[PDB]
Amino acid sequence: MNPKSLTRGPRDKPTPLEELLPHAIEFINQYYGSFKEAKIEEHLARLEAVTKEIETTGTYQLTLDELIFATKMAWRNAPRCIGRIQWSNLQVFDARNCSTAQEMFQHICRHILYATNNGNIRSAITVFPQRSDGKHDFRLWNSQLIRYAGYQMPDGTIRGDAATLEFTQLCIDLGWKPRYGRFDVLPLVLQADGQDPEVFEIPPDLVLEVTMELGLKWYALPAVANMLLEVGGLEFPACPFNGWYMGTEIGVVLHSFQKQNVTIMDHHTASESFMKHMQNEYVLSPFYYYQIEPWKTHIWQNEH
Ligand code: HEM
Ligand SMILES: COc1ccc(CCNC(=O)C[C@@H]2CN(c3cc(C)nc(-n4ccnc4)n3)CCN2C(=O)C(C)C)cc1
Repeated sequence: MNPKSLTRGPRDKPTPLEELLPHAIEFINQYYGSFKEAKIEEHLARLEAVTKEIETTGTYQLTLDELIFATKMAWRNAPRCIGRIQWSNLQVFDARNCSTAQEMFQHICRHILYATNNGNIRSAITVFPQRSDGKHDFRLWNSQLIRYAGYQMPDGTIRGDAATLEFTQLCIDLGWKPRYGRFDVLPLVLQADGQDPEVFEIPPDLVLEVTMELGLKWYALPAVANMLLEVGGLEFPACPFNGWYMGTEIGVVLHSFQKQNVTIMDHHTASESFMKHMQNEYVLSPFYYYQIEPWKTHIWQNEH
């Protein structure tokens, strides 16, 4: 067998033009091929523009329409995503002009607000600046936009999310005030332009939770924070996205989500979202890759 790696690692230098150009050309072909018989002359013109931009600047910028197409095709190309059947239902937020961590935080607040929609969940992706030389990466160090902290007990058992024990310690190490509950929402840890990450508490009013029906509960919004979007040889190492829950196992239910009017992929929702998708009809690439946990690769500039 010849599987590919599902992981795309860091770089220390810009992608070589000899490697970048063929990938860009192939993506430009995929995009204009989505029109099939139209736009031959526009296709060729974009090819020339992209090629001269790469030759002059070492890289290129996607148009907004190309970016939107890319995020949706990468979604379509996600092997295990059940949601991908309605891939046209995706809202894109273009944050490619973002420069600071504070600005990242505001983009993410907007994303969480839009996607949560008081429970009527909408799928969205926010795209931060593409990798340049690999020394100025944007990254969310979180695995999810919303997730509970995990604390190790003296007996070896975990309080909270057992899967986040390491990340939770990192937050504490970064100065995050360690509460000790079973449902403490982790802070956003945000890296801008390759700098050391900064810690931002998520405004509590932005976190919608479903109370189970006892003591249990969970967050309504499943958002993956840590993957990298690849398209036309370009890499976007910060591109958080969300859908809604499957419900078959959230980790804490099907009644409680439905009761509090929080979207899950039940039969009604499956049918309606596919219906909405269908109405929009009026090496895989692009692709979402996993990355190496950034605290394992980051070179600390301040380390205080
Ligand atoms: C609208 C609701 C959505 C639902 C119900 C949904 C559901 C799922 C489920 C059940 C998984 C599989 C987990 C596993 O078995 O490993 C998954 C994986 C994934 N989803 Fe979604 N998803 C949705 C939206 C999205 C969106 C909006 C994107 C991105 C634009 C997306 C990208 C992915 C990716 C990249 C994976 C991992 C794929 C892999 O590793 O094979 N999903 N999703
Ligand atoms: C909303 O869809 C679901 C996502 C996660 C779950 C729980 C199962 N958990 C996982 O699969 C763990 C992670 C996180 N994971 C998540 C987690 C969250 C909160 N959300 C998503 N997701 C949202 C939209 N698409 C995917 N995906 C992706 C799959 N994961 C992997 O480790 C694969 C590499 C095997 C149920 C439904």
